[PDB]
Amino acid sequence: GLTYRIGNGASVPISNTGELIKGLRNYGPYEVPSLKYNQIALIHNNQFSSLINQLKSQISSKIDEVWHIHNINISEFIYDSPHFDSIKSQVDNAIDTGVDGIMLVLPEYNTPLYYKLKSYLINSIPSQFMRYDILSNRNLTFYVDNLLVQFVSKLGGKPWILNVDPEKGSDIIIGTGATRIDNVNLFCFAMVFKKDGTMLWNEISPIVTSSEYLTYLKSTIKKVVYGFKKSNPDWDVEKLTLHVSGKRPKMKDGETKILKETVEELKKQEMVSRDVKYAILHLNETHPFWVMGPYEGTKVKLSSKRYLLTLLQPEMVTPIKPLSVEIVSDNWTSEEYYHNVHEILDEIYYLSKMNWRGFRSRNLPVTVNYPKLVAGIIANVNRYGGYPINPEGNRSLQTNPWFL
Amino acid sequence: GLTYRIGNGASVPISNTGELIKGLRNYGPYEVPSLKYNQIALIHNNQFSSLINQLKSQISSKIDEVWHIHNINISEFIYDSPHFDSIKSQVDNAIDTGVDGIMLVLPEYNTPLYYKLKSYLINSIPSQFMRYDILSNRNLTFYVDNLLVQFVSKLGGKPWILNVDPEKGSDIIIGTGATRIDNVNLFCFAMVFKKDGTMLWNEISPIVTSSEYLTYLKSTIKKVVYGFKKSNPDWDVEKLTLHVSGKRPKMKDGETKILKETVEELKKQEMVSRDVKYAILHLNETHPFWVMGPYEGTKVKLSSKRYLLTLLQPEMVTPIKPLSVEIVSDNWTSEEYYHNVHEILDEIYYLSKMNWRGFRSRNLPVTVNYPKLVAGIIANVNRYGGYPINPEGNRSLQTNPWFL
DNA sequence: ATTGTGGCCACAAT
DNA sequence: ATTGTGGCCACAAT
DNA sequence: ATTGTGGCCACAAT
DNA sequence: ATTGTGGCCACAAT
Ligand SMILES: [Cl-]
Ligand SMILES: [Cl-]
Ligand SMILES: [K+]
Ligand SMILES: [K+]
Ligand SMILES: [K+]
Ligand SMILES: [K+]
Ligand SMILES: [K+]
Ligand SMILES: [K+]
Ligand SMILES: [Mg+2]
Ligand SMILES: [Mg+2]
Ligand SMILES: [Mg+2]
Ligand SMILES: [Mg+2]
Ligand SMILES: [Mg+2]
Ligand SMILES: [Mg+2]
Repeated sequence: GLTYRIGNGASVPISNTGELIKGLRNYGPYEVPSLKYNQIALIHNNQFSSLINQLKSQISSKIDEVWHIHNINISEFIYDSPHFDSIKSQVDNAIDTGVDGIMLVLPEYNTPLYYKLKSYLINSIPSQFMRYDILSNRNLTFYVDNLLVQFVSKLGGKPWILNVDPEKGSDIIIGTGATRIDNVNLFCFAMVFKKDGTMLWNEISPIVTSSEYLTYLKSTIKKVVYGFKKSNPDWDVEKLTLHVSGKRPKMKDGETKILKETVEELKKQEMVSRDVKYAILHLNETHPFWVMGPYEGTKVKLSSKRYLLTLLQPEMVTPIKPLSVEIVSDNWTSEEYYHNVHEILDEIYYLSKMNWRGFRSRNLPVTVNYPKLVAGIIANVNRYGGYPINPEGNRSLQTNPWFL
Repeated sequence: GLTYRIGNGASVPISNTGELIKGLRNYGPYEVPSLKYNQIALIHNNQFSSLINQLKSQISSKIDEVWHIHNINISEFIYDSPHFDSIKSQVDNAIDTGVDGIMLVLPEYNTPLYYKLKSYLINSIPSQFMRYDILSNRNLTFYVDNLLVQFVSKLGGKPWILNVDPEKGSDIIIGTGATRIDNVNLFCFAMVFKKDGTMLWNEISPIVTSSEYLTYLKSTIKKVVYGFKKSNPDWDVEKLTLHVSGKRPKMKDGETKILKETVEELKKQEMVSRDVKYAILHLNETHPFWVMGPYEGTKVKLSSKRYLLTLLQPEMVTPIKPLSVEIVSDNWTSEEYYHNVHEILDEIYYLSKMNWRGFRSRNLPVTVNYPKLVAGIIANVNRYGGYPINPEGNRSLQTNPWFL
């Protein structure tokens, strides 16, 4: 069935990390990132460490041979103390020398230091953190293998995409919703994807109170569609799907009404086709269950509007991590309705196979999973007082997966 | 997998009515009923009717050739008016001539007449009603075929039993619970089954108010176990299962406590083994759902105590009629627990294939289905003021399936 | 912060 | 007394 | 009351 | 305007 497309027109089966890695070695990734400096900084507090040298050697050989990113050099910067100012001084030194990305090794668990540095780096340059105490207790081959999937993605590469039928499913899918920081505060998100799983544009609102949810939900979605349309001016959106998720205020009927108005306003503004066909879906992870005795791709109808996708967890007991899918609004005709239901459910299943955090599928649609990654950063940068992250006006933050 | 055992040691596959009927013709039913008079009365208001003659001819040939009940004669009794007294006069005339059962043809839908006559007959002799206006608009072959399954069962025959492994599952299963007549009144039931699906003994309480539920639940169960033990004095019950069902008062923790006490008291009275292993299960029909794309026998674990059986309903859309199964109490050890879970769930699935109302399986466990049939009669005999039905003291009502 | 899952066991909840 | 949760830790993944 | 399921369509609910 | 329910009726089952 489903396969991943990598470089040189090649495709590999899903659910098979060994063949995916061998495929990258033979054919390269779907897109090799183009870089300005062809230079990466490795920033650490372990000068002359054997492990650092082994780590550097695996990184340099896999970037060249697996990712096909040629002529890269790694420069080292040593910080003298595990504190914000000392590390930041080396980050700034690396940026001053001219680098495309920073790999930053921290000595231990340190939530405030990590989120202060991470928010600074996300606002500056693609970056990848590492924990020396963890790295020193891992199979280094598996560690670096998965590390590079997400670092190459942060550099703007595309490791692999979904091989999907171009005539089925949505022109774009917008993952949208809000995530709660606490009982009162939240932020809205809206992330535009192609049906092949690649993210085109992402927007998040400022942190606001629950009372401001519906205003900022509409404005955040409008902003992401504007950004998508400016960066993809020749994209005609004739089939549009919203995936709504996140722990957010319980205003279901009011929320659906606002989301419908938003699509209608975007139609009037000619940001999507005047004849766009669209559906607004709620995607909810529900309680896991176990088949005690082929649910890969299975679709369950609970009512005309309510469905369940039996996603496998990533005693002949088969673990299922089901996904609730509710159609809360659509402009489909009765004659096309069930055809479209099948297509949107298949689409959600294909999107569940897209994950650039590592080689192994998360078995969770990227339209739900990537906002969760974003929420983890925004919440903790707020909690530990780092540098605010707002992608507006910042093309790198609007188009690259800095949340991986 | 599962098969039905019929006469002469033969067995036929489940889910295949054509082979079940051919099997009865070749080998007979599992048990042919022994009768006193070898005489059935056909009571109707259509003397010299061609249809009545066709009906009589099919009945007489199928009783002999399909059911292997030999030397039966059918006598006719004509009532002159479709009213209780006129029909009852012919019922009494038939009983006076000496008959094993009565087949009674009514002209049309008539709920008060039907339940007054039915309650009289259930208190007198095995009986089978028919509607002339329906019979005159049916394939007579299919009509009589299924008619005789339940009439032979009412005469004490055993059409077929489940072929189950004698070393797996319960020694007896007690279907118990209560059914509401209305918001205030209810009656309790308790029905003892073998694991092959055959009913050994059944008891129902008088109609009482909800305030008296737990008292009569305990007494009704005790009464059915006493009756079972007197009629099966050599039965050792070392493995016991309760299937609790019915719309009844929401007293879940109080009900479970009473059911546990009841088993313990029966242990102390040596009505079951002192070392009996038992479980008390709640069986609930839940909302149907449809697989849009092998659930025959599939078991789903929701928690250590909560399960779902995906029973098939009796667009490649597969209809499921799931059955919730909750273990509310058991004395199993941790080492035997999941082995026993599998056995009780398989058992419930096998019991879902037992139905003597007709040839086609109801796909609902007989421990739930037969109490529902009983509830329909008791409620309506109360509502339309027929003759109360209380099986206590009446061996025919305690041991035969008069509710089919 | 490469990421995960799963066993253990103290403890909370009832 | 029984059931469920959470926090460390071991270790798997190709 | 052999029993079922499924289509239709009026109507209730919102 | 849309969604779901219920009551007749056609008809299937081997
Ligand atoms: Cl349906
Ligand atoms: Cl489990
Ligand atoms: K370049
Ligand atoms: K440089
Ligand atoms: K759902
Ligand atoms: K006899
Ligand atoms: K006689
Ligand atoms: K259950
Ligand atoms: Mg608002
Ligand atoms: Mg369709
Ligand atoms: Mg990451
Ligand atoms: Mg009581
Ligand atoms: Mg076991
Ligand atoms: Mg009947």
